[PDB]
Amino acid sequence: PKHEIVPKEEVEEILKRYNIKIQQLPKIYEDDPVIQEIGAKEGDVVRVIRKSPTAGVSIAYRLVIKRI
Repeated sequence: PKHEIVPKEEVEEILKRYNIKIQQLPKIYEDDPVIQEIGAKEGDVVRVIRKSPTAGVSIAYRLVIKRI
């Protein structure tokens, strides 16, 4: 699996620890108090791939963007 994100220094484990997925939503606003704690803002993209045979395979990618 893999995970590819820019601000992975921290956004990698957050968007990937939840479940290396994002499916729920491969998009996030830079107004999040979470990304602010890391300093990610803006238009950053995050990739998260998981494979599991067991589960399946899944590939997702988040993308923090300001909003507006």
